[PDB]
Amino acid sequence: KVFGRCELAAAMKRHGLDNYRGYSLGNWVCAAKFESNFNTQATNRNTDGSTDYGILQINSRWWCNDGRTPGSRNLCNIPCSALLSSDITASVNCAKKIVSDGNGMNAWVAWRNRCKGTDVQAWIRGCRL
Ligand SMILES: CC(=O)N[C@@H]1[C@@H](O)[C@H](O)[C@@H](CO)O[C@@H]1O
Ligand SMILES: [Cl-]
Ligand SMILES: [Cl-]
Ligand SMILES: [Cl-]
Ligand SMILES: [Cl-]
Ligand SMILES: [Cl-]
Ligand code: NA
Repeated sequence: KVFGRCELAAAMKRHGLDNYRGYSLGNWVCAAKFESNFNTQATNRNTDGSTDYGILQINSRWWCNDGRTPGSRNLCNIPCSALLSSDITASVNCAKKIVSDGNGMNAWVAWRNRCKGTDVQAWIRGCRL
């Protein structure tokens, strides 16, 4: 599924990401955009042989099971295939575990590089939330 900007903000808000650990909705929408282009079906293979899955590009080394990342963890307790769903429940519940892991939203390099210190409120400007 490819989400509209306002469509994803409402879903993220509905699932309780707005000001989750001090991070406004704009941060999560900005991150979605640069990670996945709002495409729930986004996969990217990394040099290390782990793979990033879904709207927030969650990594198989630590967070999910794809059965082909040797010596990896499954800290979110999900098949990585569950992160590609049009229902964002699984991605959001895992994101919550990741942003609490000590480094906050720095866990998403695209966020550090493209959203951090930006007017991220621009991403929810106009939407009925
Ligand atoms: C929180 C999280 O899993 N983010 C992932 C990161 O782990 C991975 O290294 C990167 C790919 O370079 O994609 C995302 O940023
Ligand atoms: Cl957009
Ligand atoms: Cl915001
Ligand atoms: Cl594995
Ligand atoms: Cl949803
Ligand atoms: Cl933080
Ligand atoms: Na894994």
